[PDB]
Amino acid sequence: SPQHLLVGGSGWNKIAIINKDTKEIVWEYPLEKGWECNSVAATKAGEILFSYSKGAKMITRDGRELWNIAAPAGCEMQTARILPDGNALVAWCGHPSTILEVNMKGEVLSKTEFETGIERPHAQFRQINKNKKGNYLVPLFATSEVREIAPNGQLLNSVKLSGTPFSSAFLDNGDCLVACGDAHCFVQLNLESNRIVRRVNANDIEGVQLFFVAQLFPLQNGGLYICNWQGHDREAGKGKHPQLVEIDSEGKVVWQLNDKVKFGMISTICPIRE
Ligand SMILES: [Cl-]
Repeated sequence: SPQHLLVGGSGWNKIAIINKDTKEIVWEYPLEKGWECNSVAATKAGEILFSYSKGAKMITRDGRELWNIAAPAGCEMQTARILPDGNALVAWCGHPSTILEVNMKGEVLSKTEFETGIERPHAQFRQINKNKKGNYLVPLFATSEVREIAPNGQLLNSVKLSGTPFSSAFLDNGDCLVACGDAHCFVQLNLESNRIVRRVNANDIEGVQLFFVAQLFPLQNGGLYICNWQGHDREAGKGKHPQLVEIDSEGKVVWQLNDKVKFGMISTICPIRE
């Protein structure tokens, strides 16, 4: 069947599922006043997990709520993913920053607290990830870094990047890609050395001006989805710059969503069964 894509983004008051082939929105779910969604994810079974700043929740495909976790006052729940083991990972910016692993019943499987030193929760992170050693990769806006945090909260490593790092995603070789937000680029980080292998910007790609480089989603075919979020550039609305691209392994845009009326601003994506 046609591929379907679960999407959401800051400044878009819906999450949606798009039929990739037709480019049609086939399902929406509303966000409330004050909510901000920078993370959506699907389970293999087709359930939908999202963060919304005031919390994170899991719903069925028909819209029934399974479970919800509220962020504490002034905190911002900005991470929400499904780990390879099938459990959910959610996290909130705050003091302390908090990561939870959660089962499909909404029970807490683990908890990690850490302090970033960054006063405004909004200036902390968006999408935290978990690496093969079981530590957490935390990209941070204010300080343009990625930190590696142990489950007890200990700082294990930092690398300095640029821009406003938004997310990380793993490649088959075990390296990761880090989306650098306002730097209009992403980088590849070597597993062993934790050093920058490659920096990719619009000059390395054919077919898209990169605005805020939000979630990156590696594909089995060597390709990549890039969420090209336009909320920081007043010039983006004057043009037809795609909200979402698929690039192939050579860096060419092979497919895109490009309709700022039809599609809201997208910062997060996950393939979904239907
Ligand atoms: Cl296209």
